[PDB]
Order: sequence, then C-alpha cells, then structure tokens
Amino acid sequence: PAEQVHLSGPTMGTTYNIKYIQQPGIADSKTLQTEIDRLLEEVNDQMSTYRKDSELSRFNQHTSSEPFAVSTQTLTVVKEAIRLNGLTEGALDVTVGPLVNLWGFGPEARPDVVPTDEELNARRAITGIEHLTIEGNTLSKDIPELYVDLSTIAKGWGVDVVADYLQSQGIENYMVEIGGEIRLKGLNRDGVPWRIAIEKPSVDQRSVQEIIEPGDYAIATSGDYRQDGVRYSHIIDPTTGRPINNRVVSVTVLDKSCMTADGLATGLMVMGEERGMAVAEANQIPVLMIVKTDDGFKEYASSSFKPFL
Ligand SMILES: Cc1cc2nc3c(=O)[nH]c(=O)nc-3n(C[C@H](O)[C@H](O)[C@H](O)COP(=O)(O)OP(=O)(O)OC[C@H]3O[C@@H](n4cnc5c(N)ncnc54)[C@H](O)[C@@H]3O)c2cc1C
Ligand SMILES: [Mg+2]
Ligand SMILES: [Mg+2]
Repeated sequence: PAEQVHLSGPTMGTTYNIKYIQQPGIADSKTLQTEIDRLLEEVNDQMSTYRKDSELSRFNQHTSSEPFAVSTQTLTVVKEAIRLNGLTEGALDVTVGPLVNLWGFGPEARPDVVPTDEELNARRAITGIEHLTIEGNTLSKDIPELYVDLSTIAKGWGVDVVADYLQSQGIENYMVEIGGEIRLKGLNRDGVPWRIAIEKPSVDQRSVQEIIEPGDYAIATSGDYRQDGVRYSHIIDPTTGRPINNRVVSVTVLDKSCMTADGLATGLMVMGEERGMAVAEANQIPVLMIVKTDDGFKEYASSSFKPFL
C-alpha cells in the first residue's frame, strides 16, 4: 500500500504543496523539506520584487546603462521572459512593473483613486521590453526607471527547481504546486497519473470541475473563473497600460517546463482567444481558454490539448 507524503509551507506570498510517493532509499521528509525551503528562499532572494535586496530589486534600483551581473537562474528566467515576449507578439512583457505597481498589484502602496491619464502615461513611458537587453551573464536597461516584474514566470521557475530537486533525490512520483502552478511526474498513491481539476464557469453559477491527467507535464493557469463595470485585475495589457479588458476568463497551458507554462498562460490571456489560440496552434502548445460569450461561456482547446479532455 503506497505511502504519500504531503509537504506544505510559505513562499512568494502564497503556499506550496508537494506530494510524493515514498520509495526505498530516499531521504526522510525533513531532509527534503529543508532543501526545498532553501531552494525556494533562493528563488525569492533572486527574483522577488517585494524583497528590497533581491537581485531583481537591486537591478530595478540600478540607474546606469552599464551591465548588471545576475545569477544563472535569474538569467535563465529573464531569457525565457524575452523569448515568450516575442512568441506572444509583445503581450507578455515583464517590464510592465511600473504599471502593475500603479494599479495596486505590486509592492507600491496605492490609494482607491483611479490613476489620472497623466500618471498612467508617465508609467507607460518607462515600460517596454525593447529597453531590456541580455549580454552574457548581465542585464542592461537603456532607461533608469525600468522596473522588471517576474511575478508571471518565476513561480513556474520555483516549481521546476523543486521538481528537479525531487528527481535528484530519486523521487519519480510527485506533484509540485506553488500558488496553483503545477508540475507532475509518475503516479499518485492509487497508482494512477496525478489528477488536476480545470474550473469551468457555468451560466447557473454552480462550481464545475473537469478532472484531467496531464501525465509527466507542468500545468499553469491565469485568470480566475470566480456586475458589468471597468475590468480590474492584476494582468496588464502592455499596449493600453491598463488591466486587460477582453473576453478571456482563464487560460490553462501544458508544457514540460512550469516556467514556460506560467509565462504562456498569462501571455496568451493578454493576446485574447483569436490571436492566442492562433499562437497555440502554430507552436504545438496545449491550451484551454475559457471565454465569456454574449449569454454564457465557451471553451477553445488547441489541437495539442484535445487529447487531455
Ligand atoms: C519570486 C516571487 C516572489 C513573490 N513575493 C511576493 C511577496 O513577497 N508578497 C506578495 O504579496 N506577493 C508576492 N509574489 C506574488 C506576485 O506579486 C503575484 O501576485 C503572483 O506572482 C501572481 O501570480 P499568478 O500566477 O496569479 O499570476 P500570472 O497570471 O501568472 O501573472 C500575473 C502577474 O504578472 C505581472 N504581470 C501583469 N501583467 C503582465 C504582463 N502583461 N506581462 C508580464 N507580467 C505581467 C503582475 O505581477 C501580475 O500579478 C511573488 C511572486 C514571485 C514570482
Ligand atoms: Mg504567468
Ligand atoms: Mg502564474
């Protein structure tokens, strides 16, 4: 009878949940949790916008055009952010920091008063992926006020870092989950591939879960299924400088990398269902987008997502 261990703790303003299947010859749960906590604290010390002395915050505080050296891990995540910026036609843009902060979703204290068009325009003027370059093991910013936010991607990165640690310890059956971003390998305590739920919105407002088995894959979801006014959310449209205003309720992406799935889910959400599903089709990305229609909801699954339903 297979023994599942559940580890939980705090990271990145949220909680992680790791489940794995005990096998002969592996480290005890205390040993594993101790290293998992160290790895995730490192991700936070590299890439947290909320820690004033993180590598990323020190880059945000840096004012020179002069190259700023960063860790291999930060470099890997920023390179992926830039790659996914190209793939999403500019939709995923980690230099939207100033706008995320303006709207109340970052470390900056904001009032309940809506920003003026003048304040918004000032923050838009100091955003844009074009301002950020990678040179060897360094970042450079061609404007001093550039503020990079890796909230959209470094969670997936932490999931990948922990998944690789569990593999390094000879654990081949696991679920790593941080703030809802997941990576799975092998089989659950019942000997079947791990089960995740996709939340479906319903016109009757009843909670509907679809349970799928992704197999050896990462899964990331952006948006929350949960009156008709101004749209206000933490996902910013880089073209408007404002919270996204489109029909997209949620986007679920599968990828071998949780980092990659995380960036893609947010990027495709900002693109909208037409341009987003077109990118998913052209690039063999398994995606499910739920969109609000005139009198209900509709799903769009890419060709590479069809199997999983
Ligand atoms: C390393 C790390 C440390 C964190 N530490 C803290 C903490 O100390 N305290 C705390 O309260 N929260 C913390 N957070 C949480 C963070 O502020 C976000 O709330 C969270 O990461 C949102 O994740 P999500 O999966 O819901 O968002 P996703 O949908 O995956 O991405 C949305 C987030 O990305 C950013 N963003 C918005 N629009 C875009 C865009 N078009 N392109 C690119 N990025 C965009 C914004 O930060 C937004 O919240 C941390 C996150 C990370 C990754
Ligand atoms: Mg994301
Ligand atoms: Mg995310």
